[PDB]
Amino acid sequence: LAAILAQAL
Repeated sequence: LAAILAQAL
């Protein structure tokens, strides 16, 4: 999840 949400930036 961390890496997916990180796609925001």
